[PDB]
Amino acid sequence: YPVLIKILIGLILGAIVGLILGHYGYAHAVHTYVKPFGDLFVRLLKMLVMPIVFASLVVGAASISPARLGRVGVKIVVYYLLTSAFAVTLGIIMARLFNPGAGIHLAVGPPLVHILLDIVPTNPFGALANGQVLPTIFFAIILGIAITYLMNSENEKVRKSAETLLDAINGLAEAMYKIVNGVMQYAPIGVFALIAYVMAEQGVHVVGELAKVTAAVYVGLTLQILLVYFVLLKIYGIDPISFIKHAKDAMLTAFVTRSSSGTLPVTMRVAKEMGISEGIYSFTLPLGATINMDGTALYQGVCTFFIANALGSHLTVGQQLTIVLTAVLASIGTAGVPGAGAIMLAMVLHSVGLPLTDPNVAAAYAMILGIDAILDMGRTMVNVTGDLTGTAIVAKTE
Amino acid sequence: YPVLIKILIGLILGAIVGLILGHYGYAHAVHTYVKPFGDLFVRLLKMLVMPIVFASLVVGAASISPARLGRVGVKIVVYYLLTSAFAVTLGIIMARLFNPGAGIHLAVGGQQFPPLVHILLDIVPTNPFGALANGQVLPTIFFAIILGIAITYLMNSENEKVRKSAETLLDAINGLAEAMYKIVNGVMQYAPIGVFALIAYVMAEQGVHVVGELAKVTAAVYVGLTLQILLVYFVLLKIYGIDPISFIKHAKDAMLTAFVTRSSSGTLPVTMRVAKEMGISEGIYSFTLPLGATINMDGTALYQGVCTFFIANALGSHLTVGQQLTIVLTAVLASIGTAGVPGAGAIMLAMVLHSVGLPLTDPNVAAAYAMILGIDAILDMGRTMVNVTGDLTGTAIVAKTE
Amino acid sequence: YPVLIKILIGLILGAIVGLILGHYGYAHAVHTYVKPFGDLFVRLLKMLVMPIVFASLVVGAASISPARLGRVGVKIVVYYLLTSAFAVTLGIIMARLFNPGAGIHLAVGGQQFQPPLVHILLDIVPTNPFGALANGQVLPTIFFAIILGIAITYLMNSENEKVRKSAETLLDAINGLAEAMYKIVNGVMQYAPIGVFALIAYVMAEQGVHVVGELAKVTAAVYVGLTLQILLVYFVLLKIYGIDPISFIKHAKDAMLTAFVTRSSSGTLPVTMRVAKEMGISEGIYSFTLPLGATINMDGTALYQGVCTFFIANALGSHLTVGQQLTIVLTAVLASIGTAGVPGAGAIMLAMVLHSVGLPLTDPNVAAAYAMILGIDAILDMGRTMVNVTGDLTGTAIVAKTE
Ligand SMILES: N[C@@H](CC(=O)O)C(=O)O
Ligand SMILES: N[C@@H](CC(=O)O)C(=O)O
Ligand SMILES: N[C@@H](CC(=O)O)C(=O)O
Repeated sequence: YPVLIKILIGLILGAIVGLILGHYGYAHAVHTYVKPFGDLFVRLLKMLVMPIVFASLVVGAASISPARLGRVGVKIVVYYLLTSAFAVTLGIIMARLFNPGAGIHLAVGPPLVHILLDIVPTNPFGALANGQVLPTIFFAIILGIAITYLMNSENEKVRKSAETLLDAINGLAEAMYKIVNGVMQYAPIGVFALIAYVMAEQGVHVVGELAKVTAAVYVGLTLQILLVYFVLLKIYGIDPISFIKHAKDAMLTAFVTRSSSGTLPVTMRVAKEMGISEGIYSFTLPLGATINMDGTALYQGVCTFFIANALGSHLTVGQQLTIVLTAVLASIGTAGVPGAGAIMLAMVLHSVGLPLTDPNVAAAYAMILGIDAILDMGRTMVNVTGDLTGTAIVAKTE
Repeated sequence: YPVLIKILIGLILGAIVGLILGHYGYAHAVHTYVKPFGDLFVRLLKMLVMPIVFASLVVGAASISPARLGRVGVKIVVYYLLTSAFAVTLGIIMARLFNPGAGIHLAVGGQQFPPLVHILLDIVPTNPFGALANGQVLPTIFFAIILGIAITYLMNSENEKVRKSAETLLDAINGLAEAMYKIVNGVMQYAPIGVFALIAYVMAEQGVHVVGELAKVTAAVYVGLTLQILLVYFVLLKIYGIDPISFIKHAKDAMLTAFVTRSSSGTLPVTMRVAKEMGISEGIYSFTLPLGATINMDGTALYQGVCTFFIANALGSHLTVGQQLTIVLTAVLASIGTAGVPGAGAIMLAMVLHSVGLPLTDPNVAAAYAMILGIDAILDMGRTMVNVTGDLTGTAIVAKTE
Repeated sequence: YPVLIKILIGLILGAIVGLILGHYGYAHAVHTYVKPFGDLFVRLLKMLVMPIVFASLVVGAASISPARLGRVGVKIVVYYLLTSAFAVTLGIIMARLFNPGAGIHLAVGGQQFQPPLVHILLDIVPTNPFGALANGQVLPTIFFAIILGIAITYLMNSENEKVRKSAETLLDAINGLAEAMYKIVNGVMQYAPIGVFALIAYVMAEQGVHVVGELAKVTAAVYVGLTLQILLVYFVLLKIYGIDPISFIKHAKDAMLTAFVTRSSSGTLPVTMRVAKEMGISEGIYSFTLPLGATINMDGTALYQGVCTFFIANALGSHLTVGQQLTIVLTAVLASIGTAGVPGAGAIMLAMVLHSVGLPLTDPNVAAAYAMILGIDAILDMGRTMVNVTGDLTGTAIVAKTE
């Protein structure tokens, strides 16, 4: 086989092979035969997430405890908020440029505090065994700091055993990085199969008003990359073209998997092999995979308008900053799983005063939901790109 | 900030600030705003339990396998049974002294609804990873000992490759164990806020209900819990030559945590660090302390003795002029059966009631039992603190014998 | 105490003490008193499975990555398929020799109820290795343990020696745990005599006092087929490969007896792996082939199902197709692979081979005869499981000597 631009060869062919097959009613032919090969690829990547996230972040607390972590924390969080606040606003502009909703809608027919407290796991083993990335992040930092403190103990028996544990954890972290290299050998077949399904199932439904909303989303996602990331990398001195060259693997994976969390092992390997320290990326990237959802903010901003246009609400000629605010909250609230943005979109809809209980909102929401995997691909790719852009920026600041 | 007597400054202030706010109907205000801070403290301690308990016991199986473990096991178990058997008897006396139940258990209508061998067999885990991932302190204890013993045997093998790789594993386990202790030092900095907020809740909620006959039962419990410490612990430590006043000085942190948390199990990280930092060997404390967090419930045994009487007095049963040793026996059984979670003693009280012959099906027993349950957290605090103190006392005594 | 033939002293005594007690209506006396001591034994062995399987296979990827694992894999899989294909055919021959089903399956009324294949192959790759470990799940663990071990070997040859040190550290700790579990199975086998005694004591005093008449005919059919699987297949196949069959039994005694009395192929795994270790097989071979065999290679199940399909077909008077009973041969292989290392699943997986011959559990006379077999299932499971485990060791030994 040639280079690993065979992902592109599988992507273009898979889009064509898919899109054609689904038009001829063979949606279930692709699902029953091609999709399992795409699922295996996701299966392999999900596997690596839990070890790689924990193990790299424990070794991630090699760097200065007060600063770095403290500084990099505030830095990355401030970055994350501002990018998501910009992302929805850009989606609003796209939903005022394109006007997705002339026709009358088809046919008819969490305690917050108890979320913050849930960042602290009550069983680190239980958290590890149950996915649960955010609680793992917390424990891994707390452990990693403790180990560093133990290594400066006057007692050299504690210093030995603390260094021992840290190595064994590092060995495991380093092992998962060697595996993501290997799992990327299957990627072209996995990529091929994954867009093959989405095109041959939801792609043959991107017609009419649904094409208008998808056009509004994707051009907003393109303008997110160019107007925000490409600009923001340029101001920070980091070459935007060398950035995409290095981030190509994680972007394509994020686009195809639609799982920000599932793309994490290949995102962290990209950050490793672009010369960022485990001190920065072991913290920023998993956090970004749960908290920074830029393409979701844009997706929600342009979808709140879709429904409000499809019902004929004026969308408050003034107070659509309620969307902007709430879409940031929804972005953070959104999971790194490959569907949650459409589910979380419900929260920004009740913010604008149109609940899914009114059967005509539900009618238009069900119409958006039919092409969600199409919208998810580009949205997720931007979600991951936002994470890497933020990491690269903050890693240069430090 | 001053010293870590800011726990006391946070305890007194919290009990006052709570007590007042709850009297003025702001029980839900405290619950929505103050309680989460006390919950964070609990979250943080719960976090450390599983790793600290497993890892320290594996390293704790450094001591002599046949003895220590063997000898220490029998010693602590014999100790645990006797303290508990005393604790109930002391609670019976307190319930004959104070007479909690002159009035007829008023309203009626608000009712409530283990195979023993399939309990012993459950000490052996079928999946140690599963055990660790699922709480389950007891099966973990079992496995951690078996592993730690296997490691010691492995290090004395003629094959030095097996010796090197075993010694490696033991260190990494110790590294983790040691790391968790460093963390409990950190999480204790939050303790004052955590304490403040936790009594702020209980006082502002069930405290403003400790009135009348419920005050009489509370008095009887607490004076019993006081008399457990002085008559049993302070005496038993004194006879074993360990200084009782130097004992409390060291146990201050664990005792206060246990009281405020009400989780015997959740207080374990701070109890074990108190055992470490009073110079007991991991060989002893890594075994006796988590075991005592599940098997040794002294303050529960007392609570159950005095509450069996409250109910029997509220219904006017004679509480068998003679055979209330059935309580004494069954309360020990209930104590052992009780969990280190912060409610179970009230739940387990049901077992000693059916022993005396008054089930929760009779809706007048159920009426009295529901009244006790209304001030349970108030009773749970003192009860849990005494629960944990018994663990340390036992460890100190047994450690000194060995 | 004497030697570790105290297992036999406990087995013989337990079979007798049981068989007597269950005849005198004390089935529940044995269950409530003797069975917990047998259960403790099982409990203890189950405990070691997950750590020993994971850790030994990670260290097991010490051997050559492309070959060994690749070669041993194809070899053992090919071995497994051919032994299972022969096993059912042998059971067919036993079910034609003995004729289990002359009387009409009397009593009607005790009915039972009526996996997506691709969504099984994909499940071999775990989405959370910790979850996998914490949930039993031997097969996803096998996949991850290999991938991890191979990654470590690659990491130790890296030009960066910080990555080489930390990787060697991890490998050692894992080996430390692997080795620890082996020392433990040495100990848990001291309890085995009491465990064995109590376990057959139950089965004999409960299902043994029911092995009478037609059910004794079907039991006789099974056990003579299991014996001929040992003598005609294993004893022969070891002899062709040069490995001494009598020295093989001498060493495999501990794993065989355990497997027999436990009926859990998976639960016998620590004692099967320690037998393979102390007969001098490399962890590269046995740490891969034995846990795979305890999930894929069910030879005694294949035989059990072949002879049980015939039992129900004879009981209903179906001619069992004078020609196409290779449908059973094929499907019993698939049912063997499908069968779990749990101590009862072979009777449950027998339902699949019955629908392959066209006689479902919905028909109230099939469900009557199936429930009759089910009543003596543990008697059949003992010999079946022991042969299941024997097949794993035989293959491991043959494939190890090939490599
Ligand atoms: N697929 C997105 C979530 C979403 O669809 O909003 C992600 O994981 O980033
Ligand atoms: N919460 C107490 C048990 C009880 O309430 O009886 C403890 O764990 O010590
Ligand atoms: N108990 C058997 C399975 C079966 O009953 O077929 C085994 O694991 O080997």
